[PDB]
Amino acid sequence: DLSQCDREPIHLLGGIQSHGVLLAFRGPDRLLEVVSANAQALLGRPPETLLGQPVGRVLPAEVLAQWEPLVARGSVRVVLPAGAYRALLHESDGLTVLELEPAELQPDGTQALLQTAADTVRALTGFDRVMVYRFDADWHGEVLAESKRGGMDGFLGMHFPATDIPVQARALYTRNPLRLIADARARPVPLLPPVVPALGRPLDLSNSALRSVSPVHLEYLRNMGVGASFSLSLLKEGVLWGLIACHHLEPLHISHERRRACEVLTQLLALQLSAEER
Amino acid sequence: DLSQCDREPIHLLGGIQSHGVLLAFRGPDRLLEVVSANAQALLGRPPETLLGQPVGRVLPAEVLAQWEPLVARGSVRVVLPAGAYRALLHESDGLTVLELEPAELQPGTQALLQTAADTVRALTGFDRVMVYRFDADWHGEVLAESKRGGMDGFLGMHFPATDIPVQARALYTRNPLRLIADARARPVPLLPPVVPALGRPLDLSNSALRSVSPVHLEYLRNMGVGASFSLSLLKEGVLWGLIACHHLEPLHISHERRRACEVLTQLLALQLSAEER
Amino acid sequence: DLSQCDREPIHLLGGIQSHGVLLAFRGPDRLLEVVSANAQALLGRPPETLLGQPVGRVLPAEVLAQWEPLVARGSVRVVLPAGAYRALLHESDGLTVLELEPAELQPDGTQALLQTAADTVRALTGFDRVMVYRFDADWHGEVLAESKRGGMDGFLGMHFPATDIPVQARALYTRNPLRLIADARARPVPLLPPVVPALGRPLDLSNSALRSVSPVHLEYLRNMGVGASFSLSLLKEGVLWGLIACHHLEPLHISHERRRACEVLTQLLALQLSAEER
Amino acid sequence: DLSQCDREPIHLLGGIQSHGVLLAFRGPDRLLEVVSANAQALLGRPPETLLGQPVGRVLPAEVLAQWEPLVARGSVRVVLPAGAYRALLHESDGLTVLELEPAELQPGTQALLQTAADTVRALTGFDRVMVYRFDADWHGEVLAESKRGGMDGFLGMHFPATDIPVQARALYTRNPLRLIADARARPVPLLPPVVPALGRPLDLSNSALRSVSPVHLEYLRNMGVGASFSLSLLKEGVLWGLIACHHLEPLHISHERRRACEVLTQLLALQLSAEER
Ligand SMILES: *C/C=C1/C(=C/C2=NC(=C\c3[nH]c(/C=C4\NC(=O)C(C=C)=C4C)c(C)c3CCC(=O)O)/C(CCC(=O)O)=C2C)NC(=O)[C@H]1C
Ligand SMILES: *C/C=C1/C(=C/C2=NC(=C\c3[nH]c(/C=C4\NC(=O)C(C=C)=C4C)c(C)c3CCC(=O)O)/C(CCC(=O)O)=C2C)NC(=O)[C@H]1C
Ligand SMILES: *C/C=C1/C(=C/C2=NC(=C\c3[nH]c(/C=C4\NC(=O)C(C=C)=C4C)c(C)c3CCC(=O)O)/C(CCC(=O)O)=C2C)NC(=O)[C@H]1C
Ligand SMILES: *C/C=C1/C(=C/C2=NC(=C\c3[nH]c(/C=C4\NC(=O)C(C=C)=C4C)c(C)c3CCC(=O)O)/C(CCC(=O)O)=C2C)NC(=O)[C@H]1C
Repeated sequence: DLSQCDREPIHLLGGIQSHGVLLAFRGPDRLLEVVSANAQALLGRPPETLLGQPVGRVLPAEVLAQWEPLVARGSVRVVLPAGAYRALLHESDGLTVLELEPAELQPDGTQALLQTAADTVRALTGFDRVMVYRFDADWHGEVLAESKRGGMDGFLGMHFPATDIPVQARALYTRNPLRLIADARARPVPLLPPVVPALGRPLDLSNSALRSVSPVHLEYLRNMGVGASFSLSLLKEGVLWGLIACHHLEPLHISHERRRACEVLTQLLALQLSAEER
Repeated sequence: DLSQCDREPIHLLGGIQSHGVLLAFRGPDRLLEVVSANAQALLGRPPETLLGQPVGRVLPAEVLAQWEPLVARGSVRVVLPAGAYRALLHESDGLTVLELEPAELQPGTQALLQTAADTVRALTGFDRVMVYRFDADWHGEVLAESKRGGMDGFLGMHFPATDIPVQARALYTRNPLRLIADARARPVPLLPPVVPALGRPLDLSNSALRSVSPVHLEYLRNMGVGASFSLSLLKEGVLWGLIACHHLEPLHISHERRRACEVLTQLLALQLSAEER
Repeated sequence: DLSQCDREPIHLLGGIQSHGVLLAFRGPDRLLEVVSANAQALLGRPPETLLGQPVGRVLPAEVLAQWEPLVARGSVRVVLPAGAYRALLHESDGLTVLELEPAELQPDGTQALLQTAADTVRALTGFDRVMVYRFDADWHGEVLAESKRGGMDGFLGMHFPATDIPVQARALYTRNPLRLIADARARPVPLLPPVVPALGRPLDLSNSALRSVSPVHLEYLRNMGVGASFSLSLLKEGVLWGLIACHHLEPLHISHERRRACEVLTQLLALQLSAEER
Repeated sequence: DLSQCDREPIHLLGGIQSHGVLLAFRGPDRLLEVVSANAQALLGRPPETLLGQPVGRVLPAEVLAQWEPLVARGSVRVVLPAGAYRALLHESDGLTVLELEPAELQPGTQALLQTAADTVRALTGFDRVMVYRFDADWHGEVLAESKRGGMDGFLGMHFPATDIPVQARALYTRNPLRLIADARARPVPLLPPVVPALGRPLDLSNSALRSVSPVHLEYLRNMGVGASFSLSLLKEGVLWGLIACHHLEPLHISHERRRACEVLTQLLALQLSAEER
């Protein structure tokens, strides 16, 4: 292994991916306590200025409009002057975290089972390459199926993720079905303040959609020429069983409809993997 | 996974330990969706009856009294006709989960972990306290021991090697304190067996009363262990080790000394990291 | 104040507590220059006889055995015919001071932080009462937390040590983390000779474990019915910040393991008090 | 404490005054653990290089020559190629600390303190000498003054009241003599910034070269003070007062007259106590 990074607190890196914006706030006043340093391009004020403020005079008016279904359902589509956005709400460290990400406009045998899953996910995402790993007893990911376009750069990248995926990464994969790295060549954006005063550490990004990625893994994607990477967790009876990894040589937006279909497919596959016995 | 029992979804077992009571509810009406089957002795109605009801007409009034700091602080002590209780609130699967547990009434590196072992044994009063440090294969190595004179579980410095599954280590990372009040007690099922909105049992990752894997409960019984109380040692937010306390019978620890136990794990986490930078 | 005693040279009283024995010696011959008047019960010769002698024919053979780790580490446990003892070595006035004290046998918010410290120390010592003082800008100790057994003689002794703890006492508390008065009803033992010839004054007992206590404070403990008193200095960034005072109505040996855990706790607390800013 | 600067750990500032050099080492190998950053001009190697080395191959040979009386007497004069030096040895934090400072070459109660003031001004040659007596609130009261004709720091009988912090008075109690050679000079940092074995800087309570609190150094500069030389007046081992000498520029005092200064403080301590018993 590489113990120097297999103890990496990947939930505490204090950064997001640059295509979105993250805000966090506590209390009934809804006072901003965390804000990504890139937030001015979307919110019209400098981040150090927005700290301390209630969200009512911080969020764009289009978001505050949909605030009720946003709390109810945890997500809502909104149309900002900057374009279409997805808003996503979850709870963490006692803070309510708000993530804004660009969206399209809305105006007017077991190997055989996993092979069809591979082909199905590649059809839904359009990504060049899709790989399905199954974890063995040593938690090595075994390449079990591949779907790919004809004539490929990333050849047969059938190498196992061996003494590989650290426990903290597998724990996040268990708690989140979908993980998107929009562009491995893009730069992470730091969260402000660097440590949350109430916590003595950075905000926990375990369930954050925009969570920046361990540099060691981002470098592994870049060496492969991978731009976008989109991953689906395969659970069996609530336990991590495998991983579907989609790699595309450049950014390629997937869109919410086909992302949601991807997650439903992981739920359908979990049923099929468990019910095969009982 | 890591064998016949290391694939166990220990967060989804659907039970609590029998010394406490758990309720869960969604929505602004606060409609009961989850209830432990033992709840009648504390709430005065059958659980199958309390399902569907708002909490305002479900919880005892002493609890609803302190409901503001209970939501505010996440915990509050209350005095019920049955005696003193701790109420504990967290969110899970979109439900807000309330746990009621009885309480008393209210009117070098090896050397550092050696003192930690002696400090925890004095705070808990438990017969034996062990400090494990996890190596690179996530095997726990016994690094310090504090224990009373003349022991039944004498010198247990046998390592937990191909042992503590990832799901257990993940919960040790997310919760600083874990208490098994009595390994001879029986788990109490949560009702309904699967949450209708979820298709599975309520996720008990952050539950104080979460029941115990039958295989580990059986291993505790074989040792003559009654109570088991664990403190997670984190370094820079990553699981580093475990302080495991074993007692031959039940022994209440009490909130003051639990809270002192948790502060010590925070103090120790500073010392393990700041030792470098 | 009481200026008649707030200039008391409490480091120069020339006495020890009666439960231990103190020896001091200079030079490469290691010639006894200071000896407590109670030393015969442990060493088998009269103190005036042991003066001038090298330690090789003065110390018990069990102590001279462990002399190497005693110098190396500053402390060592030894088993004498009289029972188990702790030996403690430090330097003072150019003399090397040796203190022997009985030991058990070894054969086969900020207020919330200080409240847990109070409860933790009471658990480690077993003393009836534990009080935590924090010093304000006038160096008054403010009672900030209390841990105590149910149903108490020393009620709520929440009175501040006000125009109180003299500067010389606070200086010794800064230089020593742990201070034990084994029994406030016991009698101090004089050091011989009454003044050290080389110095023109008594041996400086600033860092002595057995140092006898100012009579005015010993009388204050007795009036409270206090037998044992065990104190821990709280430092922040090397400066005296507060004091944890343990009082027990009778003698109660604490034992080295739990004393050492007590001192580590004061070091851990000092980190938490300083790092809270930087 | 006693304000924004009266909590200052003046024994832990991690610097020395730039006119001298400090080394510290532990163990029987005499391994360098502390070294002032200015040490190369005197020892001929970079400080970061000398760390880890035994002193026998670190100190100049003239110093190791006199090493027996240096350990014996605690001080010895040596003649280096750079000129005459004083070597000074004491123990602190388990380290033995060696300080090198340049030296010249060697081939009623008010009335008593008035003569003491005139005696110290003649011994030091400094422009102004003040005698403070501490009252019961540990405020220093000006009790006698000796000074040259026509003064810049004319008649400074303003009291140091809510002033001299406890940490400064504790060091005045433990050291009879304190010299600030030049308040316009710059402190030299000790390397490494914290002692690895200690988690903090070396304790400089008994160091001759110990640097000065920035706030007090700035107050000296505002007065046009270059050199400052202090004598502690003890009565029965307790701090009683201070003789403070101020000079508008650096002025070496020389060991003979420093030693005479210290003997006078001992003679005065006899007279202040024996006046009763
Ligand atoms: C230092 C820790 C390591 C590590 C971290 C890591 N891997 C993740 C997902 C993942 N990694 C791989 C394969 C590799 N990643 C590497 O860095 C290397 C070698 C240098 C390899 C061979 C795979 C196949 C996967 C599954 C996802 C995929 O694209 O296939 C993650 C989580 C990333 C995230 O989404 O946040 C982390 C943190 N991987 C290691 O091998 C070691 C070096
Ligand atoms: C089937 C899975 C296994 C398993 C589950 C498990 N262990 C936990 C804590 C823990 N276990 C041990 C040691 C053992 N437990 C066993 O069942 C056996 C062998 C039969 C051994 C040797 C230790 C030392 C620890 C640390 C805690 C302690 O008391 O010392 C837990 C979490 C329990 C909880 O709090 O919920 C689980 C789920 N342990 C395994 O070894 C395999 C069998
Ligand atoms: C004449 C000097 C005084 C003095 C000396 C003193 N106090 C010490 C510790 C300590 N004292 C108190 C409280 C009191 N001590 C008293 O004598 C009186 C009044 C008569 C009071 C109110 C406290 C709270 C503490 C902290 C320790 C504790 O048990 O709480 C010491 C050092 C003793 C030692 O360990 O050597 C000295 C020398 N205290 C004064 O108030 C004045 C009278
Ligand atoms: C922030 C802490 C303070 C402080 C520290 C201090 N004083 C020392 C000796 C000393 N100071 C004074 C008078 C002053 N020093 C000041 O900074 C100020 C105001 C800005 C005043 C009025 C005197 C008279 C003395 C006695 C020595 C002398 O030269 O007269 C020392 C020790 C210096 C040393 O040798 O290391 C310290 C650390 N003094 C304070 O008044 C407050 C501000």
